[PDB]
Amino acid sequence: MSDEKKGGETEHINLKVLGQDNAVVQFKIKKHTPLRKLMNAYCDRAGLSMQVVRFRFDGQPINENDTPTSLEMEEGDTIEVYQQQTGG
Repeated sequence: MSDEKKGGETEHINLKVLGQDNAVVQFKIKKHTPLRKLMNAYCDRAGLSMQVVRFRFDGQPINENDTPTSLEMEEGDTIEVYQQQTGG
């Protein structure tokens, strides 16, 4: 309903984001779009710096330019966050 907004957008993939600690969250994005307008958007809406929020995909670094339609796993990301300490 109003407090949730669960009705819109067709061709999308879900991402599962795993914290090193115990925090797990999951996000939604179109396969076409680059990651930056999801990433910095959540960084602002949470209110934090990317310099402490250390992410890795396949145990390796990743960038904003690589669209997931260049990657093609279909869906289901399992990207990790190696956090600083308490904060999320």
